[PDB]
Amino acid sequence: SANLDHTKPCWYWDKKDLAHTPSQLEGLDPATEARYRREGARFIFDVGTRLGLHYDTLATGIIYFHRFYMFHSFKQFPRYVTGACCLFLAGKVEETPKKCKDIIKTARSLLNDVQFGQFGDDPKEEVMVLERILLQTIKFDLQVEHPYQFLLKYAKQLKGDKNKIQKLVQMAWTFVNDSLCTTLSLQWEPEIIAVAVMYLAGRLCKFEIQEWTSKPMYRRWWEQFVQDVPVDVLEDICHQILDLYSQGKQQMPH
Repeated sequence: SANLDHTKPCWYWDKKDLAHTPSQLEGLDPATEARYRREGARFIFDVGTRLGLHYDTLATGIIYFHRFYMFHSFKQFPRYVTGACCLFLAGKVEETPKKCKDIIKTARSLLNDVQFGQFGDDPKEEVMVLERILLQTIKFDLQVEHPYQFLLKYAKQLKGDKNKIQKLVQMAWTFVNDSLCTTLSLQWEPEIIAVAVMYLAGRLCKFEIQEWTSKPMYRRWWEQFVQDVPVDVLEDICHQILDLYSQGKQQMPH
């Protein structure tokens, strides 16, 4: 959904297209969709963290969840059951598997009765059934890359005060986690999110990253890592992350 049909294993949409998700087409308010996405993401993060899963596994589950709701509505598919299913699938793909049973017990421990009521009378079965729909929906395209690897690789190429750079990376890593609550992973490649979270940390701390480039350059510092990315794109990404800290966002893109 969002735009055409044929931009599905091109897994990227303009923010504009995000006004046309299945849920919005069915009448759901943009702010409510945004909240359901943040709630589902944080649920996958919390469940996965309780199960001790590696951060790349939590991120893969969240990317599957965001892609799922480009083709189906929150009206039909309760968000926490999708979250559980996406984490279950991601643990298999990333070779850190967990029993469905254990994901369910963990969900029960973190959700109140009304939230856990989404799982119905047979929670394990609801998740196992949904996995088939999930796999078809994400076109069995299971391998995903996240911004964290690129944040580390690019920061390693910065030459300057080790303590300012360390701080930049710690702040930027928090911003990558935060970005997983938004639809940013459906808008830009993970290399561009990594440069944007470094750009955001630099702006917040008044750090001149341009001064840490290993050789002097005419063009914008990030042009050594990604090609033809205008500053306006980095600023858009920044604003969408900072929205999470300004109240509780609920700005579902358009």
